[PDB]
Amino acid sequence: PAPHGGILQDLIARDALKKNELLSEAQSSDILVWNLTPRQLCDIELILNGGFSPLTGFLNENDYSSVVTDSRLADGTLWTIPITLDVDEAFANQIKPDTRIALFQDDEIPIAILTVQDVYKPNKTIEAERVFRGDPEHPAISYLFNVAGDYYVGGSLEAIQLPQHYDYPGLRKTPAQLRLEFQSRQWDRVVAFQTRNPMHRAHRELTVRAAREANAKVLIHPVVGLTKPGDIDHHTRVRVYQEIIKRYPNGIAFLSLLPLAMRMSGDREAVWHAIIRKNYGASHFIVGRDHAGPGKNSKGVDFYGPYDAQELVESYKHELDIEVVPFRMVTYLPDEDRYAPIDQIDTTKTRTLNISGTELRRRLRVGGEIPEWFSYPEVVKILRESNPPRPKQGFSIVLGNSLTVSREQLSIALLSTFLQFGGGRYYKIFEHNNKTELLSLIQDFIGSGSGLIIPDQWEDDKDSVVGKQNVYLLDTSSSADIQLESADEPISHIVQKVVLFLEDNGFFVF
Amino acid sequence: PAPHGGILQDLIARDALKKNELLSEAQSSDILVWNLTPRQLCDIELILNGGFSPLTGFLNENDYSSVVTDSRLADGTLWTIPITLDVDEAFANQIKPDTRIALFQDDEIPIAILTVQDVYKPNKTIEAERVFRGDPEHPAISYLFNVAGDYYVGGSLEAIQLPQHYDYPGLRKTPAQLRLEFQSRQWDRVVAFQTRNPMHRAHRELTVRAAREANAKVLIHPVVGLTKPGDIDHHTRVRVYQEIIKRYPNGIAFLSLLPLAMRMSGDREAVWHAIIRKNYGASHFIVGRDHAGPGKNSKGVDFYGPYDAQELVESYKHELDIEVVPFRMVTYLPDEDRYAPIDQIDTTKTRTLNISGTELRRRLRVGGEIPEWFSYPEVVKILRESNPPRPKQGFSIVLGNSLTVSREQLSIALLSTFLQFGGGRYYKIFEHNNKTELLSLIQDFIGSGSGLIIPDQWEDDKDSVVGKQNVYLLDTSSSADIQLESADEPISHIVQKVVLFLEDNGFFVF
Amino acid sequence: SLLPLAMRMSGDREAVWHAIIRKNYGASHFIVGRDHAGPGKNSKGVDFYGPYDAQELVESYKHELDIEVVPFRMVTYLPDEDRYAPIDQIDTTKTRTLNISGTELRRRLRVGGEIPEWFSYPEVVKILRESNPPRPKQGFSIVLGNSLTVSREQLSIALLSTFLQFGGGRYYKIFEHNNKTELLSLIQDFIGSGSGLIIPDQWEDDKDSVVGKQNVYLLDTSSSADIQLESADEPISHIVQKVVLFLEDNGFFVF
Ligand SMILES: [Ca+2]
Ligand SMILES: [Ca+2]
Ligand SMILES: [Ca+2]
Ligand SMILES: [Ca+2]
Ligand SMILES: [Ca+2]
Ligand SMILES: [Ca+2]
Ligand SMILES: [Ca+2]
Ligand SMILES: [Ca+2]
Ligand SMILES: [Mg+2]
Ligand SMILES: [Mg+2]
Ligand code: NA
Ligand code: NA
Ligand code: NA
Ligand code: NA
Ligand code: NA
Repeated sequence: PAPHGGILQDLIARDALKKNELLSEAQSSDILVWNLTPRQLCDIELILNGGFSPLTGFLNENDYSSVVTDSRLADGTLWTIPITLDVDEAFANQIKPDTRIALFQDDEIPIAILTVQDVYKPNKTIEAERVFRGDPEHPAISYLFNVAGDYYVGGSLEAIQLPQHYDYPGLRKTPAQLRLEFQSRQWDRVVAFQTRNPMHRAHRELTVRAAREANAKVLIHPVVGLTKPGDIDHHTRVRVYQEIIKRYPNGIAFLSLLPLAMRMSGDREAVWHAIIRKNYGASHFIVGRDHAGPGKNSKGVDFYGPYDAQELVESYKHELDIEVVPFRMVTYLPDEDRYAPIDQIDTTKTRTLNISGTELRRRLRVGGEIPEWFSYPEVVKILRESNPPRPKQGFSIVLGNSLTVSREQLSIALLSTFLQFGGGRYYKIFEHNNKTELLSLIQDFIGSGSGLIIPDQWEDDKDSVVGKQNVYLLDTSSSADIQLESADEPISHIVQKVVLFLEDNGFFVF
Repeated sequence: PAPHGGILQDLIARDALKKNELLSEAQSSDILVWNLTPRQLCDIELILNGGFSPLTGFLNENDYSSVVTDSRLADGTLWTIPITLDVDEAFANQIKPDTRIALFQDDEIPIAILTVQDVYKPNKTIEAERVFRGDPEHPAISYLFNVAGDYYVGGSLEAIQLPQHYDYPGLRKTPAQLRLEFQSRQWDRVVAFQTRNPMHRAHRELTVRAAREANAKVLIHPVVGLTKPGDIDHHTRVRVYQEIIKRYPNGIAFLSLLPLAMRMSGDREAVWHAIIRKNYGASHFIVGRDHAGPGKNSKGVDFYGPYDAQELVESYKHELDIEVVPFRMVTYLPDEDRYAPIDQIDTTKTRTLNISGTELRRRLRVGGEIPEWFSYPEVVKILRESNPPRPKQGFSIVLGNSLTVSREQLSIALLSTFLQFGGGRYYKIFEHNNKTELLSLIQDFIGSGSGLIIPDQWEDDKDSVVGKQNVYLLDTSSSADIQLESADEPISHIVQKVVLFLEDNGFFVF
Repeated sequence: SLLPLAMRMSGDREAVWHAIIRKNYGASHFIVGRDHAGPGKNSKGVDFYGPYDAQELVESYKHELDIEVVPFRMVTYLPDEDRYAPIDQIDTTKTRTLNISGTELRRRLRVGGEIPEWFSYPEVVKILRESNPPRPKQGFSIVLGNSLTVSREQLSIALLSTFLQFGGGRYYKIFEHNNKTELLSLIQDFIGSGSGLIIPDQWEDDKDSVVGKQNVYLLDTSSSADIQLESADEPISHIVQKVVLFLEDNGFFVF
């Protein structure tokens, strides 16, 4: 269909003949420079390549206010997520309307020149409530208060280049490029599938069925910009998508990566997704159950209703100009060796099988079997490599402050003891001396599968520097992961406590 | 047989009732303390447990001179390797005869009190020549000049405790303990096998044949103290011995670890080994081809003749009091599915198979098959775990000084590129800022299988801090491992050069 | 030994006839099954014969048959005891049993599913799979219905080129029968050989009897079509996709 607003705002194309000129200006000594943050880089790529058509810059207060309260740009164009350039006061103060500033990536690569229209301090309390529903635990609200700048700079953009990416050069198609890929294949009906997770057998099945019903080709369009905290890394996911696209009938599907920064904003995000896929050339779009939903908060309540997304999108159906295809999740029928829509089974007493996210996680943690009816083996293999089981995981044992036994001797005893076991894990007594440059390497060694023996705790104000995954405290305190009977417990007894704790937790298998 | 000199000089036993007293003295504030070096700890353990009977301390100049020139202690007792306490001038100066000094381990554990008899500066030139044959490349000569102290302190020892070891508590039998293990089994004929390497099928076969011919039981007595530079680590080797001892007929063999610091001194060392095994309770000993030989020097010449060891030991046969069993290395006969003594085959046209050390190393490097006729599969599995193949090895790419392209961008491009590949290797851009505490971690990450991207070289006087294994220099210089066509070669071309170099060297497999 | 008999599927009377024939062939004893020689149930689901009619008729003639009839004791598998036991001797005491019906066996052979050794010897199963290959190895025909107004030559060519992309080893052919019996009768021969035929036009109705219906699918707008077209002039690329996805859904193509 036609881009949202009618014209694809591909600014790279629009400004092609101004590239040298804009680059020189961006590099002039007198121009103010703002280094884009990771989320701003995702957003600016989508504005610059027309993925956010009709947007041609970051929203000034006029459009922003209208999006916050009315889900529309000031001119009435449907638009549910505010895209703004958030900066701190020190920068906002040296800015005024008409000022032209250079926007860089990594303080080295000029990306665009922004012509300032306005500078404002938005009420982040109202934004959180009106756009993200108010729950302080909502990923977007957490970001909005703890990470985002307090000042928004509205303005028009002129393109120099899209944010630099060295991985997957072939798969990161812009809207113009994707439309040409579809055109060269004579594809005029394409149904897009959104995802920020690995794809299992059920997803392959549901997308092929969607294609069959809409008489459309398939576009697997995963998000590789920012997704939900804790999600599988995009490199692992892309490997999974590259593997699964090979399981579709030849010529039915195309894989392209979307550098979007999701807000995990449920229904409003679903509408935003529909618009973006339309800009990218899709004729149809699948809106999932709890689409773009961040789950439940700490008290167990849903941030969004499971069908809020499908209902909001349905309310705007007459002006979206992209067909939404009903979501028919499928499940496996052992006795029939096939998959069927969950809305069509049971009631007649029919056996079904499924593996939840929690169960999948468990199996990967213990190195357990994962059935081919659930996920293609080549996909499972990829997931195991990126998320190895306990016998292959790294860890750290921290000698707590309470210890009065020799820390040097206890560290040496632990190292010598661990070196007896087979397995191939690399071990090291690691002294950080409370230095950030050393503390930040702890998770790097753990991520490499190594076992670190840390002779002393770091100061509390350094905690934030060390991730807590697989880090265990050996101490007398009740908070200790491995509790000592006493501060001067004999070294040989301490060693045994540690070895048995590690075995009980799967790090050692005998 | 009886210990060398007639009495087992087990000083731990002799001084049992003086332990508290010696410990208190060792901890007194006025006593001089010497912290034992790694080799001195191996030597003192053997003196203290009677393994070096008749020695009861470190050799004074009188005994030392006699050992150097006559291969005997001043009283005429056969003894071929000088065992002395080497210290630096600053320490030797505050010493005089009769002074009692405490000898510690790790500056914390009191090991013994030494009553000084003399302090002297030996002629390391004559020692190197008379004892180790003079080749500056001999492991012992290298140690003697670059590591050993220039002053020797002769003196009698009183024991507090043997050097502390937290690994393999069960297998480190002292001479008294080993003799009791043999006695409890009624073993009065025992043939000892020396080794500092993994044991393959040929070694199991040769030791069982030795047992059959000498009507003796088998003692596998591997060295776990100091061995030849570059040898497989003792933890890996001990795992191999524990696995292979299970392939002997039940009740025929016993495994015990020897904390000896070898000098790699060929024939003289072979004689020293015979004496030590006699002290440990063995009735027979196997002297190998090029026994305890460090190989060939840089010019390809042998440090020792292949039969020098067997001949020197034979010359002392009438006073050693331990029977030397002829070395009959075996080889595999495919067509007969059995092993036979190499001195009994061929001439009659007989097919044989063998795998050299170089070939074994190659196979482990590429992940190639290693036949069960050569080595038990459970042993091979252990060796692969400790020495993983290239696709599982870590590495570092160092951006050379010549580079004028952005180091930040090139590092980021390499990381993103590497993250595309499967495999499970962990990657990190590692900034050392020429700090020793960071530089020393490079081989730790490589040892954990990780891939480091290092944006700049360290200063030359820091080279010694970073091992060179799997560290590759990307630069324009002809010395570069990955040579750049020019200092400003485009980043995408540089990335491809690096990826293809890594693939060609086996780190990436597609 | 093989018996060249033409059964009538005549249940009880046939069972008696069978007893006489086996006696002629030299047997001293004969087993009369449950619903022996029974053709099953009719269209309304009623049995042509009672399950024990055969055993009862034969029993009524026992004194003049001169061949001993041995009681039929069908057995079933007891997983927990790794053995087989007479079904008339199990259960009641809560005993787990396993069995595979004819319908289930047929299903498994159609999808290429596992068939347990406790049910049938693997060498027997292998033979059955060879003679009754699973869907990815079965032949088929797609018939371009009379309703189509798109080019039949182009649509046939598009289907052939499309099918040739897929792996598998199936042989494909655009097959013109021109309503000739000598060609029509070969359709099931190609299907039986595992081949995929693309037939550009339907044959006349009075020729239907010449072509078996197994694995023959009609692409047409009519509600009777196996693969229903949205319209008579649906674009060729959309028609091709409908056909490929129908074939995949029915197991002929596996990706
Ligand atoms: Ca703030
Ligand atoms: Ca819910
Ligand atoms: Ca205490
Ligand atoms: Ca010196
Ligand atoms: Ca030689
Ligand atoms: Ca140049
Ligand atoms: Ca019935
Ligand atoms: Ca029409
Ligand atoms: Mg980009
Ligand atoms: Mg010790
Ligand atoms: Na920088
Ligand atoms: Na709701
Ligand atoms: Na210390
Ligand atoms: Na010689
Ligand atoms: Na009846």
